[PDB]
Amino acid sequence: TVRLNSLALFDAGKWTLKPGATKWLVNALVDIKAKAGWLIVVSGHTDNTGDPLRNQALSLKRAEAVRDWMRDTGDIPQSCFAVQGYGESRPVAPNDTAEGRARNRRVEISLVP
Repeated sequence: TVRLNSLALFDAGKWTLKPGATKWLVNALVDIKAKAGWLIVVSGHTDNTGDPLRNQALSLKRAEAVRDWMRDTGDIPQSCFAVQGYGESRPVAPNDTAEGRARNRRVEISLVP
């Protein structure tokens, strides 16, 4: 069970959740509340645009922002989460295309059935 949240959670270059994000975070929290028993793995990813070191750092900061919301706004213990940043290292689509690049800019939430 993997929930893919596009980066329409943050403004360009930012790792602070933008006001509009709440709508997508709440549907993700409903799915989390169903399968909270096991590990909630929050993984951050970017495309290849920019520096790979900076993009790895940014992807982790974005994954931490999503966990913080789930933890504080969703009232789930810190212990229930695993957060990771992958940068440009795990693409879903190839980065040779703008459509591909857009698909890679995401924060994923992994749950077990």
